[PDB]
Amino acid sequence: CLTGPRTCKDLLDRGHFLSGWHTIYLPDCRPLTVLCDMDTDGGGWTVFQRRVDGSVDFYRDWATYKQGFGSRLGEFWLGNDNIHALTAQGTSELRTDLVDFEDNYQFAKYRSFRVADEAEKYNLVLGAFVEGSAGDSLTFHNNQSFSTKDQDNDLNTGNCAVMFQGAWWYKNCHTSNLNGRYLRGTHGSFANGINWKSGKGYNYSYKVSEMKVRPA
Ligand SMILES: CC(=O)N[C@@H]1[C@@H](O)[C@H](O)[C@@H](CO)O[C@H]1O
Ligand SMILES: [Ca+2]
Repeated sequence: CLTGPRTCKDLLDRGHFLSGWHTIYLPDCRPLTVLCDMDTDGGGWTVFQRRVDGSVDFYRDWATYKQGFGSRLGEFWLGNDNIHALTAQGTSELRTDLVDFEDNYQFAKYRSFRVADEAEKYNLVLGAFVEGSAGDSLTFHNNQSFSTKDQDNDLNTGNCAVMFQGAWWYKNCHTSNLNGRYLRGTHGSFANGINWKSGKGYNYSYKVSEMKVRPA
């Protein structure tokens, strides 16, 4: 690197006009292949989580969220080292794109988004809600560790992850649960869906969810 591309924004600027898997060089100069959203909100986004059809188990242990899981063809989670590697110098706006089972689109936009290395538990450190029709359902979670069903760092007696069946920056427990189960719309189970509270509440699992970052 030094010669190559360092962000999706960079690849947009080089005239990569369609979304897809391209290879950016991280700050450590290691190469990572990522999904570039070249479209939404003027494009240039590096997509780090994607749900879209129910095909992948997001109910995953710590190691599995450390490395990343899923498929390039479908849903995935880029992995918590990669995510940290991504947002750990400079600063990255965060966007969250949601789409329901009727194609009513919603988003939410934050001015900075960054996350701790494994040691500091991949602690979330989020800036300021900018806008978006889904409302703020991410600030609540600011300054929290990341947990999973086999690694509890939550401020609730029990296991937020085990009870709401996800992986997240879980306090007591959440307002957002984008890694929860794919429950395809209305659900009677309580909050263990792909949920964004201000978005569509604790009983409705979105059809698409995307979380992405561009350099501000
Ligand atoms: C990046 C990609 O291919 N996925 C798209 C993306 O442009 C967008 O985030 C979302 C609505 O914004 O719809 C997704 O399916
Ligand atoms: Ca706990």
